[PDB]
Amino acid sequence: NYSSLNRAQLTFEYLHTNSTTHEFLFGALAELVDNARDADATRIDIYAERREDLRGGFMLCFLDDGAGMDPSDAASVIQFGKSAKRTPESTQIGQYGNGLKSGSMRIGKDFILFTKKEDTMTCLFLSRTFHEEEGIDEVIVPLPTWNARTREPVTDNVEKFAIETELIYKYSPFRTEEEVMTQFMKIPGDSGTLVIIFNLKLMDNGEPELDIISNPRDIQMAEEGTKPERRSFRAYAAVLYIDPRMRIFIHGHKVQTKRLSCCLYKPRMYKYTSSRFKTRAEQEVKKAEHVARIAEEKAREAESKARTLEVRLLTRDSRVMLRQVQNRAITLRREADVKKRIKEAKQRALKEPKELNFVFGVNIEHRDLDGMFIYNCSRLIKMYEKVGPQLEGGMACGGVVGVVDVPYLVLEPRHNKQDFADAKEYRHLLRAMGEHLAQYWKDIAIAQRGIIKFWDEFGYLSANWNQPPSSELRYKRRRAMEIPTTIQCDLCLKWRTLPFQLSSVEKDYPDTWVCSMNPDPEQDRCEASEQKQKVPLGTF
Amino acid sequence: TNYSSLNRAQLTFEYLHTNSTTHEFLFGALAELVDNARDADATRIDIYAERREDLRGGFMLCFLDDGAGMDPSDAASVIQFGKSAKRTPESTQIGQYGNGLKSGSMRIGKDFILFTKKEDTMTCLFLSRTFHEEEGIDEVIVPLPTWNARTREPVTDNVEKFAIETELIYKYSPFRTEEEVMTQFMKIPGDSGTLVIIFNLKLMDNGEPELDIISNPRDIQMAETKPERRSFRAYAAVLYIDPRMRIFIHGHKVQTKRLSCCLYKPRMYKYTSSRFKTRAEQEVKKAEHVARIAEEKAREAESKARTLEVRLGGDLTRDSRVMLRQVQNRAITLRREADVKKRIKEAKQRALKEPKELNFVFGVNIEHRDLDGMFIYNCSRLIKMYEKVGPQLEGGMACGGVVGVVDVPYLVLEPRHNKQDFADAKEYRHLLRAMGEHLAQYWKDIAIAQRGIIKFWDEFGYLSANWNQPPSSELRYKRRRAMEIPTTIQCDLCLKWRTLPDTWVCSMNPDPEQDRCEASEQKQKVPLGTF
Ligand SMILES: Nc1ncnc2c1ncn2[C@@H]1O[C@H](COP(=O)(O)OP(=O)(O)NP(=O)(O)O)[C@@H](O)[C@H]1O
Ligand SMILES: Nc1ncnc2c1ncn2[C@@H]1O[C@H](COP(=O)(O)OP(=O)(O)NP(=O)(O)O)[C@@H](O)[C@H]1O
Ligand SMILES: [Mg+2]
Ligand SMILES: [Mg+2]
Ligand SMILES: [Zn+2]
Ligand SMILES: [Zn+2]
Repeated sequence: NYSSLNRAQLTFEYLHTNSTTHEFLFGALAELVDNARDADATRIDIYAERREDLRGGFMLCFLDDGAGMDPSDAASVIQFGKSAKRTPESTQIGQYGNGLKSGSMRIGKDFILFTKKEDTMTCLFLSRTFHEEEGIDEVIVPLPTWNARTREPVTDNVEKFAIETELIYKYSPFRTEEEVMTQFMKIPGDSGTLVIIFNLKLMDNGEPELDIISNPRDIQMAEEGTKPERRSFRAYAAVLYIDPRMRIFIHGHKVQTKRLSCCLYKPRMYKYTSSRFKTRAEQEVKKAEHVARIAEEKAREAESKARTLEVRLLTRDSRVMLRQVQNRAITLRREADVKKRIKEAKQRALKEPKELNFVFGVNIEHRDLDGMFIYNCSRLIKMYEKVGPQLEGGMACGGVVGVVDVPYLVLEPRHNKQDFADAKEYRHLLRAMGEHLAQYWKDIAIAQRGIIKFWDEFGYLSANWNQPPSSELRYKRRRAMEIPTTIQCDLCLKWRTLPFQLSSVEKDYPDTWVCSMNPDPEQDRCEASEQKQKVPLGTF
Repeated sequence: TNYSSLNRAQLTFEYLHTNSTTHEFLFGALAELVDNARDADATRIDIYAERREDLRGGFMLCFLDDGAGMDPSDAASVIQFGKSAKRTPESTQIGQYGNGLKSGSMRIGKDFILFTKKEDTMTCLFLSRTFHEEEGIDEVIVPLPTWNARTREPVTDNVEKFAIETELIYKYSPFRTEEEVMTQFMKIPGDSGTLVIIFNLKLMDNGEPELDIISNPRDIQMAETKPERRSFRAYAAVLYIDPRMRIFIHGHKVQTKRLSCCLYKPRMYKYTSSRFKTRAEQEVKKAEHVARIAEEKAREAESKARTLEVRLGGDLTRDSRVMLRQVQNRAITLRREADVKKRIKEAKQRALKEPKELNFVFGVNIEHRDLDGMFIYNCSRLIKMYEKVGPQLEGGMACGGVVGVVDVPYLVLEPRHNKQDFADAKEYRHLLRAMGEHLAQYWKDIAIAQRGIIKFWDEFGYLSANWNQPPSSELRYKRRRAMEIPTTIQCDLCLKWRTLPDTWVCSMNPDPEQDRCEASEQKQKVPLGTF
């Protein structure tokens, strides 16, 4: 019994410490978007709610229709490091048990979260304002739960519930039970979550870091020196995931999420055999083989004992002791059989090709927006990273975008999910990408016809590399014929391609598009199987 | 109200790993522990290996300092994540986030055990992830036993607890008996100091430790390019802009240095920072509001005291008397509170009139022309190195070889979580541009073109055509280079920095004015340039 011993504890100032991991502010917002994706949301709405009485003048709200949280899931939010996602073979992005807390506290002083699942609804309130006003150095978190149908309190301690809710009514943006219930009503389905960050951080000039006024369909950094994804959250959100499904809306307006590899001229894929991937997968199998073997030894020991003890023995004493070893044998056999299945699954996975897929294509719409985009378990970590020939002063590989998805066995992310924890191996990957890039440039052979004429044809008349291509009617169409338009159905979440349509070059597409708007007979119903847009194979 | 029934946020075992992922640069994890020794006023830190083939990686990494140490309550606050007494106004401590020892140690190894002594106590703090894994503990449980430094009796309010704590140490730590633990405490020889031992070190895929102490037995190298990114001896030498604390690796002194003293024709440019000014102005306006409120409170309480005295005038009762002193003393306390705040307001007002300037220093690295660029310190601590700025961002020889140094106060920039970057990238980028413009000016000012840039480098013995190769080692070029760089050296005894016209001490100096440890320390006279 260790109950008397000292525990490590969190103090109030740690919330700030933790938040300093995010220099890139959009990386803090990404943590909340990641959590919605991980909860299987089909949509997330990121929107502002004007509140002149709160610091920065609005609250930033993240509303998803994912799985939500029951009361124990909600309580675990404040167990720093706790993540039910951290399982071997995770394709969830979350693994460190920190993102919501590091991200929210970078963005604002306070947050309040509402979540609904099955028959309960829970509020989690993290108020640094309360802590400062009352001189609290611990981290104290109100966590009231109500019945989702009756709205009655669900609590073991009515005095605690009254203190919890009064703290919410005193310090949060919602000053009555009725105002709180209005927030729970914004989660219209059976389940979902609403995170509201408020008292937003200010710049020196007293204005918020986030500008939602300049473009009321966007969230921008309040300050072109910058790539679009570093100043426009609409741009960043579109490419945050390599395989988007979840729809994203900003201030009610759909984000045109995209697969970068489908937005490029003449995409090509190269398989890179990864010695780390294979080495590490082998070591994982060996660990699981060991674990399974030891569990089998222990089960066989207990099974032997049950056999031998039974023959040796009927008093009630001997009956109870025989059953105790018989049940122990049964328990250990079931555990040994579970470890065996884990090991066998890992053995099967080991035989899959241990390769990374590099995809390259030319960004003819914005040739200055080039370099490598490096994803980790499908989540964007690094963008616009120049490699190989791009590191020289040349036109060689100018305009080429590269994409790769790196599994957790090959690389894990830093604390802020904007870098890689193993710099040596990351640099090795960049070197390999650079070599394959050079091969790509040979394989499309622009030198054959020239580069001065290639770019001229898509409307790049200026000698200013970073100037946009011509806007005229012939050049827009010429670029449009090379990159098929793809679009996601708002109903079924399938991705579809649209045949070129000269009447469609003039416009873009509304907040809604559905499969039955498609003119291709082969993909005009939600029922038509999703066609995988496939990338020709190159060799290095 | 009373909040005792309300939920608290808590730390779980896995968070120790999460926190450690901040340190991609492994030497930055080691630097956290060096910082703590510096902050504790250590005059010496020994970073050394103790061989232990039974522990993962084959050795334990030890950090032994002669700093102030920790009393038992100081030691207990180590595991209060975020707690930092160092977080004070005009704090010149590196520590501010209440995290570094925990993030750094858990990047380097699985487990650590710390021994510390201060006055008549000595405390062990044991963070064993091996224990947590073996017994399936999901909280973070930390033995913290204290003994009397002189008698070696336990100092504990709960002997049952103390027995459990020490039994955990003897079971899981590198030291299996009380005698072995006492041996570690005895490695702190003075009245105070701290020994941090990190063990079960992380391994690479090939089963070798990340830290290579074999290739060079006087160094700690990365087992895998700027010297400071592979040699800890190199990195430690430039970790602080104003080194005093001596650093030893495996018992061998590190030649710490002030980068501005190692360069040809160093020059200083003062840069007026609007950010610095505005933030200082706001820190004052806050202090003046705080002193204002306190004054009005004191003035009301003094008024009440006076009025109650005239009203009670003529009352003999014990009651009226005791009550009159409750009010009088309350007035006295508020007055002293108001006066203290008024003093801090005044001190911030005085500091506001100091110049709000950053000092950029540039000089030419004639010994190693390819090791150039800017070194950016934050309250004396190195954050970024070899950062190219201004004309260095071109493919030219202009400003090639120039090293720049600046110390940036917390008011202007604060560090990221891992102290290897800056929290405000916009402001950092602005600083780099300003440094670039001043670098161009420095280059004009030393007039390397008056003599010819090619001939300048020839004279110091750069025979080779490729920028990367070192200059010639012939004797005439060695002396040509050395003659341009004064020799500065630190006394092993008194810690002062000296100039001259291994072990070294003040009395070895031929300068009769610096030839004794009690002679006053001379300041670097870096000449001033203008933008
Ligand atoms: N929108 C959401 N819907 C459902 N569950 C959520 C949501 N946001 C947070 N959670 C839960 O809160 C837990 C902790 O969140 P978080 O602090 O992001 O750490 P994590 O998501 O587990 N891993 P990481 O984010 O990598 O540190 C998650 O594991 C989820 O169980
Ligand atoms: N070698 C040491 N000597 C004396 N005190 C120490 C030592 N190492 C750690 N401490 C104490 O432990 C506390 C926590 O250290 P640490 O975890 O490094 O946080 P910090 O140094 O306060 N600030 P930061 O390092 O910026 O997170 C310090 O504030 C000191 O009080
Ligand atoms: Mg997460
Ligand atoms: Mg520290
Ligand atoms: Zn559809
Ligand atoms: Zn001396």
